[PDB]
Amino acid sequence: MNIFEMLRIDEGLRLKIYKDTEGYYTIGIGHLLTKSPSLNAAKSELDKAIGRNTNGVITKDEAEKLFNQDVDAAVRGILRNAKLKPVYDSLDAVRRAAAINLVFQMGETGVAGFTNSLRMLQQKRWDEAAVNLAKSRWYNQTPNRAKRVITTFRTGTWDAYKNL
Ligand SMILES: [Cl-]
Ligand SMILES: [Cl-]
Ligand SMILES: [K+]
Repeated sequence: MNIFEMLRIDEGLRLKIYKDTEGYYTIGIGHLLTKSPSLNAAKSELDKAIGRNTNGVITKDEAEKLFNQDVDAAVRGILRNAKLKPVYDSLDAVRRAAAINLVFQMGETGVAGFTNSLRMLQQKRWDEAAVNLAKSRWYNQTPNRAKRVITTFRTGTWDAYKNL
C-alpha cells in the first residue's frame, strides 16, 4: 500500500466522463474536469488535459497519466503552503499519504477549514484529531471514505485498506 494504491481504491477508475459524489463531471481516477453543468465544457477540459479530441472517452494509460500529475500536484501544493507544510513534515509516511488523500479530494476548495484538525495532527494527538476530523461536511457526505482516511490518520497503519 502506497498513496497511488490508496487513492485508486478511494477514487475508482472510469474511462468515460461521469459525475462524482458532488455531481461534477470527472474522469479517470478522480480527475475533476469542471464544476460547470455543461457536458460540452467538461469535454473541452478533457481535450485540454489529454492534448487531443477525446469526445469524453480516454484510455487506461491516459487516466493513469492524469492521476500521476494530480498526485504530484497535490504534494507540491502542500509543500508550497506555508501553514500546511509544517504539519505534513511532522507526519510519518503513512499519515502523509492520508494527508495527500484529503488534499486530493478537497481539490481547489482546499483544507483551511481543517485547521483545528491539522493542529491536533501536528501535536500527535491522534484520537482527538480523529474525533475532530469527523465533525465535518466531508465526513457526513462521504463517511466510508472519511472513516478510512481518519483510521489512517489515527493509527499510522493501512488497516482500513489492506484487507478490502
Ligand atoms: Cl473535537
Ligand atoms: Cl464514502
Ligand atoms: K470518484
